[PDB]
Amino acid sequence: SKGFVEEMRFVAMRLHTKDQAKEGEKETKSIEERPVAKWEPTVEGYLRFLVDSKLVYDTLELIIQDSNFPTYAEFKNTGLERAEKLSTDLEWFKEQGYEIPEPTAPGKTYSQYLKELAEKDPQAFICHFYNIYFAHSAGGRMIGRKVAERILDNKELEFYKWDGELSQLLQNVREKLNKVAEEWTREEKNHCLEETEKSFKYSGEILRLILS
Ligand code: HEM
Repeated sequence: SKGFVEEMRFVAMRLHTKDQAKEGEKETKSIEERPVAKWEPTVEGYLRFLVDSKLVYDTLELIIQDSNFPTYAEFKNTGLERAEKLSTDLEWFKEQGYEIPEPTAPGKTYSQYLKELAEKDPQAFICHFYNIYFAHSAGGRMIGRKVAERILDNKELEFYKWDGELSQLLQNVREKLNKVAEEWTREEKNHCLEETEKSFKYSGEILRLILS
């Protein structure tokens, strides 16, 4: 009742583990659901995660920049875009001497699924849009810090930097999400919310690469 973004957040928080957040109701079943403080990332797995994340963000950001669909065009130039930052960070790993892997199935499958939804199901597409970006600025930063401390000697990658002030950029996007949702039917809103589990499933398989 605080606007549709609060409904999306309520549904998403319920899908965390208690090992992740106060409101979480999921059991800790997989290795990527362990408390971040207990994670043991490797640079090799982290690179696979960054490459597979880059494909997903490339897909999201290209869909939005090239679209004339007013729902999608509302989210051009949010300040949250990550594709170029990830390119810079993949460049930094190359100069440190690491070889950059090719995108694997978790990134390819998610990127492919997002294109299909962008063409056919805007309500579902928006749900993934919200969960991918707003996860990254929430638990994603906790993961990035833990990875930086343990294996990167506190390098702060561009992936975890924003050109404006993060909290205002997020609230601007929240307002735009509420704006597009007010032109949806209640069922369409409901379809968006029911999509959240799929977003955790696809994102969860990418996060797992950090630990593989
Ligand atoms: C290791 C994995 C994860 C951890 C440790 C984590 C942790 C957190 C934490 C601590 C918060 C903030 C809770 C609060 O301040 O009340 C949060 C918010 C959130 N998380 Fe996660 N999370 C993880 C994975 C995910 C995934 C896979 C998704 C979705 C694909 C997701 C979606 C969200 C969303 C949408 C929010 C709301 C952020 C906002 O309101 O701006 N999280 N998460």
